[PDB]
Amino acid sequence: HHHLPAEEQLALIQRGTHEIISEEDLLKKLKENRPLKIKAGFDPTAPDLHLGHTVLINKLKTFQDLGHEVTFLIGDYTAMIGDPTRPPLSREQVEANAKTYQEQVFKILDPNKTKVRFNSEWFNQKSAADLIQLASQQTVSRMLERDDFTKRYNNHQPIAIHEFLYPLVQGYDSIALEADVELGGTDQTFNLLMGRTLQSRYGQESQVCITVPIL
Ligand SMILES: N[C@@H](Cc1ccc(O)cc1)C(=O)O
Ligand SMILES: [Mg+2]
Repeated sequence: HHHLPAEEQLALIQRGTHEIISEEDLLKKLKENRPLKIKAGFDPTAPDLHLGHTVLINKLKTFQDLGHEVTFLIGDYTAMIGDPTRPPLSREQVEANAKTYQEQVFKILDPNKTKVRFNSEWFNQKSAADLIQLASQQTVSRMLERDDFTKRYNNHQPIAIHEFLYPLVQGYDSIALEADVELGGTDQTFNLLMGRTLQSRYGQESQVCITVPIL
């Protein structure tokens, strides 16, 4: 009735997913009978999204057709930070690549119902002190559990320290968006849980994390 019953939405949402960190909390959010904020983030370095993102985008469409609010999030903030004088992305590259992603995903999603946002929109105004505050919320040993970090460390390959900050940027993005749900590939599990974790540390209701296989 304007919004499908919560248990039916659940059945449609979980079809084709590998994991949902807290079915219990997703049901609780759906029973609130309100538009949920759906976060899906993309790295703007590639020329396009490959044909394996399809399940992911059709899951965002499922959320959109159930009345929920999808934020298409471009993570330009970290991509544009260079080395103190290999170049980073320029703003013109971010904008050009982002336009191509939108031409793609709006063959599926509705543009009048989708929010396109760039995480530099809030992070460009964060101070070093705001990032030190964020960095105090996770430990070194927890960051070293991310599978790619664990392999590099075990093979004594260098891990620059700012690479530990990148998951914290992604987590904070959930806070600034007030994400109810975040979607990603099964490879991005660690990073999606970062936002759920950091939301609690900041006194926010935590997001549900949903992974789909990225073919
Ligand atoms: N870091 C993610 C992309 C991303 C960026 C910012 C976010 O808030 C969320 C996701 C990746 O490597 O694909
Ligand atoms: Mg923006």
